[PDB]
Amino acid sequence: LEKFNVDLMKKAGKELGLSLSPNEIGCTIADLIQGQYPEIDSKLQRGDIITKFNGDALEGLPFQVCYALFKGANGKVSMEVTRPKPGSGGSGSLVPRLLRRNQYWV
Repeated sequence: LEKFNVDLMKKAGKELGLSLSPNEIGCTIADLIQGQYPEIDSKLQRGDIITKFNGDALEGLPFQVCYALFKGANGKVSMEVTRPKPGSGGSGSLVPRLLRRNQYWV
């Protein structure tokens, strides 16, 4: 299980383009809208889980809190994402046949 930090300038929910999902250790990135942020595009990906956010362990906490801080982010946002082994996200994927990027964006 790899883990790195993603820091980017946050302007109250916008280019963050990183659809989060309900996880036990944090929020599994269900998706991300590339082109929104450079760092994110070069940092976040599909199949990771944000277990840390601005020096705040998102492990054990619900998703409501994560969605809130991620949505209430504004002024440099450093999120430690965990990229576990492959397996989930290949046949069914977290994002169904909704739209281009129809996802839960913060």
